[PDB]
Amino acid sequence: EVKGKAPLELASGSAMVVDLQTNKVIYANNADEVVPIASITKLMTAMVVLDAKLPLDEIISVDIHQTKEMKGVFSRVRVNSEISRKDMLLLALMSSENRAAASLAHHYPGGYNAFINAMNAKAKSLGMTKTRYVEPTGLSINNVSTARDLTKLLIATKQYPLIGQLSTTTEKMATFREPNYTLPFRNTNHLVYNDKWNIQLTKTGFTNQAGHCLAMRTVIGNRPVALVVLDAFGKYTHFADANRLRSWMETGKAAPIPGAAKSYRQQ
Repeated sequence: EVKGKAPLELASGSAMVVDLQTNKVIYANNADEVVPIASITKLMTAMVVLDAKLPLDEIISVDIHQTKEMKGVFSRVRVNSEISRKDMLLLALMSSENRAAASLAHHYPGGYNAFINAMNAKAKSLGMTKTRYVEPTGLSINNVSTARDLTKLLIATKQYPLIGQLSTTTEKMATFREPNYTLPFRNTNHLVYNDKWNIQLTKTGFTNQAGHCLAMRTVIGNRPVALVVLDAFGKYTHFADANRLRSWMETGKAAPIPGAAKSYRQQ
């Protein structure tokens, strides 16, 4: 086992992997490039809700009128219908449900604008100096961060067990009222159904401008790690990069990335 690990090369534009028991960087590539993070915004939305210590069992209404980016966006979640704050957090984290994420910011002491301000105040308190939030869903391309800043956010999520628990929920039959209707929801990360993965927290995002993004807390062997991959050009490049990091940390062997991925990065 003296051989050692061969050079690791991911296909994603930016990436960072950190040991959560020492906060030491395992891998870093262009980790300071500002990029749109889309639905990874919902991790901050959940943190802001949990910091307010609002009752999770409270039944709240679907309200999205202050989120301009939600205008005209399709959702199976009906406006004015109601479900627990905990269920709205679950839908936002497991399924990236945009109306659920927006509704959480419309049921916050101090109002919607205060919620957005609290998102930015939390980023500042965590040293996320290149991060900016303008709305709670991630639909805005102006929700930006870096692989390093999202690593700081993943480290902070350790202090909020419910974020990781709801984000790794495999499926959920959600029951709403006003009026009554039930919706089936599944996790956006197929890796949660793979028994070869040990995931504590997972969140994905996608924009046409930067492509696929993935932030996860996972146990690889006997090492809890934070994994952030951003600007993944190819459709499953983010999941493939996670599998590359995992297989590499287990065997020390790295898989050569495809030409199309190699091209995008080199450009």
